Amino acid sequence: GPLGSMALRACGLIIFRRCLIPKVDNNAIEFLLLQASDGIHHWTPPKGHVEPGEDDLETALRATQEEAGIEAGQLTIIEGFKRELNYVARNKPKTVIYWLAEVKDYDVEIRLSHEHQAYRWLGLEEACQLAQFKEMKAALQEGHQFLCSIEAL
Ligand SMILES: Nc1ncnc2c1ncn2[C@@H]1O[C@H](COP(=O)(O)OP(=O)(O)OP(=O)(O)O)[C@@H](O)[C@H]1O
Repeated sequence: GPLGSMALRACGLIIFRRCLIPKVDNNAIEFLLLQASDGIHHWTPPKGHVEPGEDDLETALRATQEEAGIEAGQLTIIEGFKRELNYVARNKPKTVIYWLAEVKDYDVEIRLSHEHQAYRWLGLEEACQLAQFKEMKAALQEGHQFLCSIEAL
């Protein structure tokens, strides 16, 4: 079979819980993270495998509720921000698109999948500390960077 599709299409959701008012005027926003069920036990947001016929954000949305139980209706996908991570995992480059999302519930339900055994809620520093992977450290980095350029929507 003469393959023609280069790399694998993926889509994740960079979730962030926005608190009411600021505390120490430093932090305020958090990020949802899902620890891998094996390997290096790295922490990454709900990423899915978007199909050519499937939508980009949807794959990231479904993956959210699939690997976190939270759907677009339970969060808030911020528009204007879009970045994808390209890298060959086992032996195939996966393109992971990331969208900023804010869960309406602070204690929102967290329904993970087989691909995730645990999750966490941390800011940029921590989300970056766990997501040792530079690519992710950036996704979460730009997230807070962009959101800080908006207002609330
Ligand atoms: N940002 C990244 N850049 C490059 N490689 C990464 C990045 N994040 C994770 N990886 C690695 O890429 C691989 C992705 O795992 P795999 O392709 O097996 O996905 P998966 O099937 O979604 O995961 P799982 O086995 O846990 O179900 C792992 O070895 C992981 O450590």
